[PDB]
Amino acid sequence: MEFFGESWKKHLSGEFGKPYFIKLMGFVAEERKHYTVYPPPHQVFTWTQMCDIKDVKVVILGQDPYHGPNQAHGLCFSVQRPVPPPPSLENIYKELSTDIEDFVHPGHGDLSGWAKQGVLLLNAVLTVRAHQANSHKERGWEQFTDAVVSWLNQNSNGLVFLLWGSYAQKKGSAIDRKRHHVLQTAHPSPLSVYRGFFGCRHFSKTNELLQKSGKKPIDWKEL
Ligand SMILES: O=C(O)C1=CC(=C(c2ccc(O)c(C(=O)O)c2)c2ccc(O)c(C(=O)O)c2)C=CC1=O
Repeated sequence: MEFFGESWKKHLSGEFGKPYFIKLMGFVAEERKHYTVYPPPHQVFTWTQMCDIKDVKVVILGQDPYHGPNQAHGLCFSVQRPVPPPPSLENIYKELSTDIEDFVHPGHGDLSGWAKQGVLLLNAVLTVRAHQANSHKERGWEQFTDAVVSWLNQNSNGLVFLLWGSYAQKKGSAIDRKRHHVLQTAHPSPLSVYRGFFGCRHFSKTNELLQKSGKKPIDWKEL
């Protein structure tokens, strides 16, 4: 379908004709008739547009999109200019400031620079009704993003999965740990950031894992 990266479409378009996905599309379409639904249709699949599916090297799993105006744009945790970084992303930046040498908080919260380097920023649920968190849960999105995680698990090699919080750790609980790397900690949200996220050093740990497997590390400063 429209706005779906070609290499991603080549491997995942078998989901589109399945009954669960057809029903999911009808629900989202009906929701957009009566409510503002985030992100806009052309940004629901931004995570397929930043790099080829075979160039993915790091996977950060999220839950729900941001539900405020101009926030969500199809990459988890990210916000387009000139929206200020929400609290979870500010804590991510704060951890980077102690984890990565000379990291610079750029002021904005657009994580496209990471996505183009092969950092997949995948929410488990890809739409949300405006101002109503989790409103589109359990409608088909989870099964679809499960298929994405399952494809990467089976087809890629040496990925680093960053699983922050209980929801993400469950979604990635079937990842082959002999084939891929799994780092787990608390969610960077202010509700849980002091429960393990601060000090987790996942970003430097990710690059060491990448380099040891002969892959180019992420420049977390390139934003
Ligand atoms: O701060 C806002 O404005 C805001 C924040 C959230 C999230 C949230 C959840 C999953 C995500 O994937 C993302 C993302 O894509 O960044 C963000 C959130 C905030 C506090 C929490 O505690 C938890 C939690 O515990 O799971 C989650 C959602 C809508 C919002 O409007």
